Amino acid sequence: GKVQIINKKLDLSNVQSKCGSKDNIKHVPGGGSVQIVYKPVDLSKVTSKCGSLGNIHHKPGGGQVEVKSEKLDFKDRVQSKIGSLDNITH
Amino acid sequence: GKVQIINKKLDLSNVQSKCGSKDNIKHVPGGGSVQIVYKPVDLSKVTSKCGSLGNIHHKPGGGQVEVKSEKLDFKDRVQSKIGSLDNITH
Amino acid sequence: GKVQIINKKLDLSNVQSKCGSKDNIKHVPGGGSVQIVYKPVDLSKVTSKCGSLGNIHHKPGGGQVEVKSEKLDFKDRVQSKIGSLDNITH
Amino acid sequence: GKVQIINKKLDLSNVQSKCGSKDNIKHVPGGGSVQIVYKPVDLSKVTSKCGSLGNIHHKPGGGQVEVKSEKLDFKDRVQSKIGSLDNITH
Amino acid sequence: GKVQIINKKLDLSNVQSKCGSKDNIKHVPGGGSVQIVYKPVDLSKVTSKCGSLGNIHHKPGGGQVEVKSEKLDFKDRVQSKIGSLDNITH
Amino acid sequence: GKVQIINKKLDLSNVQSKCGSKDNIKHVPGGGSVQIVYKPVDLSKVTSKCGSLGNIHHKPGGGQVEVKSEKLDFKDRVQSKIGSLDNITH
Amino acid sequence: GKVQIINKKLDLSNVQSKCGSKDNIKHVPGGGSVQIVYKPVDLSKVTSKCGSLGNIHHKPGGGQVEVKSEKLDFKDRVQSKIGSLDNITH
Amino acid sequence: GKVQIINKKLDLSNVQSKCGSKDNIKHVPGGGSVQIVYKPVDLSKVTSKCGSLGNIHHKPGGGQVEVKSEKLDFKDRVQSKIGSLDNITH
Amino acid sequence: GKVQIINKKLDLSNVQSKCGSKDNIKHVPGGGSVQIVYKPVDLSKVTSKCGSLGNIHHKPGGGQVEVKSEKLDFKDRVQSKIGSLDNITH
Amino acid sequence: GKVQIINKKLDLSNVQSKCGSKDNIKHVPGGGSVQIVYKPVDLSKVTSKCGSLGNIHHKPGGGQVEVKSEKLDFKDRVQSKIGSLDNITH
Amino acid sequence: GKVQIINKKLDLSNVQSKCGSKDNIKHVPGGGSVQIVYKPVDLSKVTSKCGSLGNIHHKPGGGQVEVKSEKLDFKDRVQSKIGSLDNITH
Repeated sequence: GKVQIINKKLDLSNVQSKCGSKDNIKHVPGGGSVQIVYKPVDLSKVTSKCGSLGNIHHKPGGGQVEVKSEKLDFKDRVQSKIGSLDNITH
Repeated sequence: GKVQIINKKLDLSNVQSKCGSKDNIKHVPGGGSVQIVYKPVDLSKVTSKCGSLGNIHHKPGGGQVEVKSEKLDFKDRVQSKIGSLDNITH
Repeated sequence: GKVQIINKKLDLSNVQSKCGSKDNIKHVPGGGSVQIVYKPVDLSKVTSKCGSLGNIHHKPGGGQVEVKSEKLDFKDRVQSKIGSLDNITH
Repeated sequence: GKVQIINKKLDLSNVQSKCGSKDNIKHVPGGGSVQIVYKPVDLSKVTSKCGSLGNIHHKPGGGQVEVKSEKLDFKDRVQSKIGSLDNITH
Repeated sequence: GKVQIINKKLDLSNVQSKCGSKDNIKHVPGGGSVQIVYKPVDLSKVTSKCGSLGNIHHKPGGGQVEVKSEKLDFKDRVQSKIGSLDNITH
Repeated sequence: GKVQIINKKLDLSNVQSKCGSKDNIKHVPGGGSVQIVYKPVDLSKVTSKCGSLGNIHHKPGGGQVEVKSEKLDFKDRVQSKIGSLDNITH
Repeated sequence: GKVQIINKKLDLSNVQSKCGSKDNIKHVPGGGSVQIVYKPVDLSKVTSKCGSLGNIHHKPGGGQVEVKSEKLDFKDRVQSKIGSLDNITH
Repeated sequence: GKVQIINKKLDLSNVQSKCGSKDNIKHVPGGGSVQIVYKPVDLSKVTSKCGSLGNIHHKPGGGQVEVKSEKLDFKDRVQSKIGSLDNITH
Repeated sequence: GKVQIINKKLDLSNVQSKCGSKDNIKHVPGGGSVQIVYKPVDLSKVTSKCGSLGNIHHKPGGGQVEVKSEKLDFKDRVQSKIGSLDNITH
Repeated sequence: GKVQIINKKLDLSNVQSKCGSKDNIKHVPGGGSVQIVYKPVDLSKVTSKCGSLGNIHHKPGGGQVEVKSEKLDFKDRVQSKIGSLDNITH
Repeated sequence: GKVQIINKKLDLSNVQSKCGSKDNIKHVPGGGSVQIVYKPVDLSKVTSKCGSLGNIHHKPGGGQVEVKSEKLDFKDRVQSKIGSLDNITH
């Protein structure tokens, strides 16, 4: 007589990335050959709640069989180069 | 006699990326050959709640069979270069 | 006698990307050969609630068979170059 | 005697991309050969609620068979170049 | 005796892209050969609620057979170049 | 005795793209050979509720057979170039 | 004894594209050979509720057979070039 | 004894494209050879509720057979060029 | 004993394209050889409720056979060029 | 007589990355050939709640069999180089 | 007679990375050939709540069998180089 199962959840989770920089360049009075190269590669990435979540099952009977499988797989790559930069004065 | 199963969820999750920069360049009084190259590659990416979620099943009987499979797979790549930059004064 | 299953969900999730920059260039009093190249590649991307979600099933009887399969797969790539930039004064 | 299954959902989710920039260029008093190249490639992309969602099934009887399959697949790419930019004064 | 299944949903989801820029160029007092190239490639794209959604089925009897299949597939690409830009003063 | 299935949905979803720019060019006091090239390629695209949605089926009897298939497929591409731009003063 | 199935839907969804720009060019006091090329390629595109929607079926009997198939497919492309632009003063 | 199926729908969906620009050119005090080329290619396109929608079927009997097929397919392309533009002063 | 099927729909959908521009050119005080080329290619296109919609069928008997097929297909293309534009002063 | 199982959870977890920098460059009075290369590669990445979560099962009967499997797998890599940078005075 | 099991959890955990730097470069009065290369590679990464969490099971009967397996696996790598940097005075 009787069976029971329950659940409850809450999230208020914060998952920011790179969300508040203040980059800037200023004030060059000059007289000679100034040069700048600034922050030449930048990235951000966020991933959440992937895969199998929240499912419910009900399967009565003594003779049965069951099989399952799962996978998750993530990859990234980056490359960069800077050249023959030149300046002279007089 | 009787069976029961329940669920509940809430989300208020925040998943920002690169959401608040303040990039700028200013004030060049000059007299000589200034040059700048600024932030030449930039990216952001967000992914959420992929895969299998929230499903419900009900399958009574003792003789049965069951089989399942799943996968998730994500990839990215980036490349960059900077050249023969030149300046002279006088 | 009796079976039951239930569900409930809520979302208020925020999933922004690159949503608030303030890029600018200003004030060049001059007299010599200034040059700038600004932020030459930029991207953002968001993906959400893909795959199988929210399905409901009901399949009574002891002799049955069942089989399932799933996949998700995402890819990206980027390339960039900067040239023979030149300036002189006098 | 009896079976039951239920559901409920809500969304108020926000999924912005690049939604609020303030790009600008200003104030060139001159006297020498200024040059600028600004933000030469830009993109944004959003995708949501793809695949199989919200379906309901009901299939009584002990002798049956069942088979299913699914896929999702997304790809992107980008390329860029900058040339023989030149300036002189006097 | 009896079977039941139910559903309910709501959406108020927001899915903007590039929706609020403020691009501008201003104020050139001159005297020498100014040049500008501005933001030369720009894109945005949004896709939503694709695939199979909201279907309902009812199929009683023990001897049956069933088979299904699905796919989704999205692709994009972009290219750009900038030339032999030149300016002189005096 | 008895079977039942139900449904309900609502949408108030917003799916804008590029909906609010403020592009402009101004104020050239002159005296030397100014030149501009502005935003030379621009696009936006939106797609929604494609595929199979909202269908209802009812098919009693134990001996039957069933088969289904589906696909979705989207593609885009873009190219651009800028030339031998030239200016002189005096 | 008895079967039932139901449905209901609502939409108030908004699917704008490029709907509110404010492009303009102004104020050239002159004295030297100004030139401009403005926004030379522009597009927007929207597609909605394509495919199979809202169908209803009823097919009793145990001996039957059924087969179905579906497809959706969308493509676009764009190209652009800018020439030997020239100006002189004095 | 008895069968039933129902439906209901509503739409108030908005599907605008390029619906509110404010393009203009102004104020040229002159004295030297000004030239402009403005927005030389522009397009917008909207498509909605294509394919198979709203059909109803009723086909009792155990011995039958059924077969169906569907397709949708959309394509576009664009090209543009700008010439040997020239101006002189004095 | 008994069968029933029902339907209902409403639309108030809005499907505008390019519906509200404000293009204009003004104010040329002159003294030197001004020239303009304005917006030289423009298009808009809308398509709606194509294909098969609203049909109703009723076909009792166990021995029958059925076959169907459908297609939709849309295409567009555009090309443009600008010439040897020239102006002189004095 | 009777069985019971329960659950409850809460999250208020914060998962930031690189969220608050203040990068800047300033004040160059000049007279000799200054040069800078700034922060040329930058990244951040966040991943959360992947795998199998929140599932519920109920499977009575003494004769049965069960099998399961799972995997998670994440990878990244980065490369960078800096060139023949040169400056002279007098 | 009777069985019971319970659970409860809370999190307020903070999992920041690199969240508050203040990088800057300043004040170069000059007269000789200054050069700088700043922070040329930077990264941060966070991962949380991966694997199997929160599941509930109920499986009565004396004759049964059970088997399970799990894995988690994470990898990263980085490389960098700096070149033939040169400066002279007089």
